[PDB]
Amino acid sequence: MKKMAEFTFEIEEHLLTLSENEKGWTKEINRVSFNGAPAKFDIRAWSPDHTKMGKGITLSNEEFQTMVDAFKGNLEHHHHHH
Amino acid sequence: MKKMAEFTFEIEEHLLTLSENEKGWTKEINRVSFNGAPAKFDIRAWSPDHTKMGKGITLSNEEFQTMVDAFKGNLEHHHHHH
Repeated sequence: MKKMAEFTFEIEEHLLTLSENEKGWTKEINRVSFNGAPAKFDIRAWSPDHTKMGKGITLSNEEFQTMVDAFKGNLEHHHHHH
Repeated sequence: MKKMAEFTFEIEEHLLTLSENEKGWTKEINRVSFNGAPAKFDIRAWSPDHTKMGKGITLSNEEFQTMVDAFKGNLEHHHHHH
């Protein structure tokens, strides 16, 4: 019992543009809203004007923050962090 | 000759588990070694028994390094600044 049960996705906020790979395969990080304003962090490769599809994965804020803190102290080791 | 149609995948480095969703849907980030030497970053969701499609997106070293720098410099702001 819902009025028109269909999902609408749109790019809410542009976070990071990683790189465009292969042939028209753009891969970036932004927040996509699905019906309303539940814009979560979506890390996905987007298909070109022709065919194929990206293996992009969606993360919630909790999950997203988790990886960020880890990599914050781990991968970026060029600054002062023991 | 060797039948080069078998890309041997082995996870030599488990970065961190993000969250375990529902009950069997584990979502984490790890490095998968394809053939052996090329072990790059992969963000994949794993399913319970039988296992089903959980997306799973592979990122290259450069693209991964990119996001870590940016996310290290931000995002960590508490969702109640104003």
